[PDB]
Amino acid sequence: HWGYGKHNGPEHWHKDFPIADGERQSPVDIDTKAVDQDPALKPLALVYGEATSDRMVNNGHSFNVEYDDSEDKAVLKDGPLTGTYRLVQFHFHWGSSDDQGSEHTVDRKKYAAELHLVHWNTKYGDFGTAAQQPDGLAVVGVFLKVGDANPALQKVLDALDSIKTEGKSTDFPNFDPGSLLPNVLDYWTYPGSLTTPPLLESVTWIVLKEPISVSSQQMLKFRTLNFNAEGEPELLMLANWRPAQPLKDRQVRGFPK
Ligand SMILES: [Zn+2]
Repeated sequence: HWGYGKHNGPEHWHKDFPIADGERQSPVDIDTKAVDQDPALKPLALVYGEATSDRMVNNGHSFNVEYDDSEDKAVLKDGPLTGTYRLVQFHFHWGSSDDQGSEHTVDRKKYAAELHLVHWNTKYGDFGTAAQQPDGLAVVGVFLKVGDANPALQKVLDALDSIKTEGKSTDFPNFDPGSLLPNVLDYWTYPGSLTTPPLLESVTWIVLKEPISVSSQQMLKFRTLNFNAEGEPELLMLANWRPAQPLKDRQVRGFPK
């Protein structure tokens, strides 16, 4: 089973998921001086006022905050997109020290962590159907820059002791995903993939230019999670980031430039 260890990690995923070596894989490094403007791009609309969080779950690879996506309660529109994309869950990637852990990088700079807000196009009826299509998924990436402690983030981290091990979940109502956004929604966008197997090439990436904050102490809490289930030897979730992949024949575009 794939993971982030020496034998089963990113370098090896290509063996069981050869699309790892595909034409539109994520993440990438964003070489900012190679970014194009495009007047067709719009401001991002993150319509999250009605969001209804459900629960938090350790899936053996990260933890997800899942949302009720049965109707348009927390949706993503505009930016580079056409149509409505519903928020299904968010999750994070991090590393084993503060100097690394983001999946996307900006002129080779790694941040301590990265938030992924995963959305699917209503045209496809549900997440699994949408994940098979080039315009099916849209993921908003937000960097966590080590600095000040973040109170909104701490509400998530306060629940982590309840989901230490794979398979555990905890109820998690009333969490406003907009509370994990920077004040400015400037972004980069490119066509890419999910960053975990099966690495499907169905994602319009929207990476926000401005990070949100996290403290060094807060980063410790991520790394208390376990990849293993309860009763198995403790495999700490010290790092769960895929490194930057080659951009190949794609163009990153930026809004407002
Ligand atoms: Zn992710």
